[PDB]
Amino acid sequence: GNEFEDYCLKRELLMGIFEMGWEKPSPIQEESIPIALSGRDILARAKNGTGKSGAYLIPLLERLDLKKDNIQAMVIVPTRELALQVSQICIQVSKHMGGAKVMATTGGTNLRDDIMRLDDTVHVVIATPGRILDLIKKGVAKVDHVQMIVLDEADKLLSQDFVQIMEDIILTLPKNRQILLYSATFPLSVQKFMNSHLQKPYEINLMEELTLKGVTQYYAYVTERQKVHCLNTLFSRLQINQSIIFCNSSQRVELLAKKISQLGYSCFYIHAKMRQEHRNRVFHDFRNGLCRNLVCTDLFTRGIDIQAVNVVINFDFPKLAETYLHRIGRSGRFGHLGLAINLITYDDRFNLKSIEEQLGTEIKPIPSNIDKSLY
Repeated sequence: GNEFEDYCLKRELLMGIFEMGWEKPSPIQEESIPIALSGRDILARAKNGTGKSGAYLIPLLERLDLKKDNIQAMVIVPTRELALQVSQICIQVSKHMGGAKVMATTGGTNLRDDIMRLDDTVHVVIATPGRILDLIKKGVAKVDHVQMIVLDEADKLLSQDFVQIMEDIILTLPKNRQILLYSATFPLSVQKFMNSHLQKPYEINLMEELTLKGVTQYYAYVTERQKVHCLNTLFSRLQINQSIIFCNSSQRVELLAKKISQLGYSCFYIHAKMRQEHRNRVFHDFRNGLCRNLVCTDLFTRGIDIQAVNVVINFDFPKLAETYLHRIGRSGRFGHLGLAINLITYDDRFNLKSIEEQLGTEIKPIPSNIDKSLY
């Protein structure tokens, strides 16, 4: 089996642990511990039942260099209720660590006494956003030495109430700070934060969930009459194995399918106004590479789990972001450098940017010369 000692931790820490009753690591600990000690950022799905407290404290305490009096680690939580819960544990785990100062400051603890307390050495901070940001901006909390930060129940930390706070706090930190994210759900805000800040994050319990991981995204300013020409060029310039095209209606799907089959290109097509046994047959055939290009509406409900698809095109641009994500994204099981292109009209601009921001990613205009290595 697998044991704590295998991770190579400090004696004082292992004892501190053992004294808690933690004889063997839980799966989440087994997942996150050895990854965190390697420096890799973490994006993890886990229930609000902590649980995950021990998962990110152990590696956090281990990274500490106690010969340094600066703050080196932080842990952000939504409620004051949880700050105590985590802090108490962190203390009880680090009891044999010599001079490990843990500070737990929320909007429920007296501000003044905490302003005071911070004039002394503190390594680990455990705070709610509103308070910690307050402490940082005043200058009391010296954070230019942090090497690790933890978002516990980030779904709540990234809500509209706390999102900007949380955003500002990172700006104060080093550009290379290790971030460990733990959340119960995985809405789009978490996706913003992921794509905005985290760097090559090891994913825990995120199979069967969509991300733009590996995907290069572009956008062209083109009108309805001009679209087909742009597409024609794209078929003529891009190095495509298999592609997929999306349109906003079965009508246009057909109309387009006939239009591109006229220019000397080969394609199949499917839509909602078909029969199940039919679409399954066409898709099955397209899966076996009996054609290069597929035309379709939003059908699958799944991620596009086809390896050979190296280009996705939004002939018609969507309104909702989740839709875009469903078309573009992959399920974490399939990570290939696929390409994504968005033919965009005037009616679509405010949706190009609103989506760009909503997923917290960057959609750059098309270069005449697209790096083949990119896909």
